[PDB]
Amino acid sequence: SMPAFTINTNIPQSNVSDAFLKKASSTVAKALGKPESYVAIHVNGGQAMVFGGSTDPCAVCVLKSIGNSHSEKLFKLLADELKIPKNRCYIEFVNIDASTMAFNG
Amino acid sequence: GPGSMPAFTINTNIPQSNVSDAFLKKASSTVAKALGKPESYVAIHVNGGQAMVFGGSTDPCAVCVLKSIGNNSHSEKLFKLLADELKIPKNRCYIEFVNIDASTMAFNGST
Amino acid sequence: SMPAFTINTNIPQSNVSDAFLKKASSTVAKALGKPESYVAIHVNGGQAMVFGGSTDPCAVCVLKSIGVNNSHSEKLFKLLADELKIPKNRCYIEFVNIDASTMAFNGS
Ligand code: NA
Repeated sequence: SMPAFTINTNIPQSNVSDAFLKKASSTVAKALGKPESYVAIHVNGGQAMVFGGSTDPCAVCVLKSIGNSHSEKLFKLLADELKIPKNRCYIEFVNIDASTMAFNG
Repeated sequence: GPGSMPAFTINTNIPQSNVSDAFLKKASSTVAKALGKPESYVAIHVNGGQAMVFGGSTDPCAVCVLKSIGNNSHSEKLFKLLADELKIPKNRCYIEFVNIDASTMAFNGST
Repeated sequence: SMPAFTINTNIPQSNVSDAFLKKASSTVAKALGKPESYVAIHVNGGQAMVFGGSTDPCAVCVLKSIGVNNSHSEKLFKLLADELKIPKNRCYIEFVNIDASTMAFNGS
């Protein structure tokens, strides 16, 4: 399984550097406590988006995993690297197939 | 900090240059009114210029998701938005309404 | 309902041919055993992506259906690798079955 961080933004894609991509990969790997070899990052820039009624710069993101500290770091990463006001960075953390944990004595 | 935002995503093979500022404004308003929510809580994402096949054809189409955390008139209002503003035939528009984490409603007799 | 195969890739969309799209449509229709008229293919190319720490060509995909996958998975991987020229070790596919947790039967 590969945790995946998807960023949808109306920032022009030319403002998304490879340096930012690697920094995001490392941040996500450290946040989830998983090896970077299993992490996928997907930045979809230059999108036509409305966020709260405004088309001003924004980011709508999902961190998807199967089954805290670095999460606020993900917010700062978006705001500082993409130059998006923090109140227009939105992230949904999605844990798929993670409803049940079972223990035997 | 914490808080959910309903989001309408449109995936389409029409060029993104055909996605106007007016259309975005209208889509935000239409979704907000369909959901009965203020526009400040709604997110719109039009992902155009995609390479798509819809029922075996590459003709203009739209595959969409209205996602909420925690719908018939709404569906026709959205289909009208797509067909009238983006000029995608309704028969090549597909919309899924996804309600996340909404399986269980709890009541106490006190309530 | 319409099953949907979504491919997110950093290869440019100019390398995503109509032949590839039609072949992917057919492959999905046969794998899921559903008519091609209900199948959707969506390739989101030219994306800025990192896969396992590298920005080399890669593909992250989801085959979503509402309401077996080992044999068809290899067909989809071969399709990605041969047609889009993405190394198989940098193709990742999630098969997602929505609203399919429970099947109920009466003995009749
Ligand atoms: Na926070």
